[PDB]
Amino acid sequence: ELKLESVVIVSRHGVRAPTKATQLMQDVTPDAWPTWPVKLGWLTPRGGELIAYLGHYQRQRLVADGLLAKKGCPQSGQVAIIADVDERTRKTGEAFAAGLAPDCAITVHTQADTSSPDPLFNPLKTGVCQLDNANVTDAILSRAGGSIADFTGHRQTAFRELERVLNFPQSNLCLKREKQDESCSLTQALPSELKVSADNVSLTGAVSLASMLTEIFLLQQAQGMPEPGWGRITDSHQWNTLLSLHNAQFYLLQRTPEVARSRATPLLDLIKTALTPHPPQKQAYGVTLPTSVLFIAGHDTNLANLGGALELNWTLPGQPDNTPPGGELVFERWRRLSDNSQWIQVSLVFQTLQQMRDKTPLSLNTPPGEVKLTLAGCEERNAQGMCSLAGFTQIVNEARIPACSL
Ligand SMILES: [Mg+2]
Ligand SMILES: [Mg+2]
Ligand code: NI
Repeated sequence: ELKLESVVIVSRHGVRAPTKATQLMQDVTPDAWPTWPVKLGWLTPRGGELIAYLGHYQRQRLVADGLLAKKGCPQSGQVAIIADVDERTRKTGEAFAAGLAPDCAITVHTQADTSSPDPLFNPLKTGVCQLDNANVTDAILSRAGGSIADFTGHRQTAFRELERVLNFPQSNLCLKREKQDESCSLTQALPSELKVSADNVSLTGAVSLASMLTEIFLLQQAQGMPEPGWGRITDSHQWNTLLSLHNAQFYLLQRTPEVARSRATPLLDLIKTALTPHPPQKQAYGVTLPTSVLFIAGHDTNLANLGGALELNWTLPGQPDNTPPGGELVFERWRRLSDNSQWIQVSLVFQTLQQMRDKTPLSLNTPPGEVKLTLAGCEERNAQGMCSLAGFTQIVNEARIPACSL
């Protein structure tokens, strides 16, 4: 028997409109990209509704776990929400509060200035710290198989799948090539290189374009749009093949520990603060920690960074995107009653693509997907695979980068 004492949820924001619409995306397909109901990068109403489903589900299961009351609003900081400054993250926090505790108006805290980046969600972005250029380069290239040419060489079945969905042979980038005595290939038409600077890593060309476009197809599906990918994505094998290109870029750029440890350090500190038993104390964002429930509205990069830094690996059954809209990395502190010891469990909770496509209300009898994770570095584990509080504490202390803390 274990008793749930605390939960921290790091969530990607919900479904949002594509953040840019470029000439290159026009040039790789003869077809017209469907337009979205909100501004570039904003949360869609359906995106908010899907988040509220997770909030409602989390209320049900946390009531069943005895952590929140069945009726009424949580009292005095029992639930806290922090969100990145972006509209889509702020609105994700509002949607989660609306599902978790409807009509309770739980405050969605942000940093003071909502017009500039919050270093909690990436300390490299405000120059708190810097990447190690040489070491990051070598690390990403090794994980790519030794070169980006080697990386794309194995993924060419998936690139051909993307070309079919695009009808790439009939695109402007194809047809305006000269001459035509040569076949059309995304990877060869758009050579891909790794670019590393003190504040960012990125991939150029086909690799980054493919990661973006396959995510757009998935967002079209989750948004309920009539025919994602111009109706040329027709079974789950095709979805899994397409999104493998997106997961592969995040594996290189955001999971690689030489990037992830730095980029995740502020979130590691906040998470460890929320999970550690201590007298309640007002801290960052004016939130009092520890408390019962902390929900943090961030981004796919944050999920990937935390997984890379903590050595948490996952694939999501029925959800082709490893870092899907509204995907939740769920940290829990459990007290084992046999000796009143403290234990940390980590999970990935997510809506399957069909649960998004169908706008399926979630509940105890229709739950989201959930993957139980293990901290690979943990040396002190209980019968349920949880890491001891002290073991988890050492892992975070070893994984974090002190220069990157706030
Ligand atoms: Mg339970
Ligand atoms: Mg406040
Ligand atoms: Ni993703």
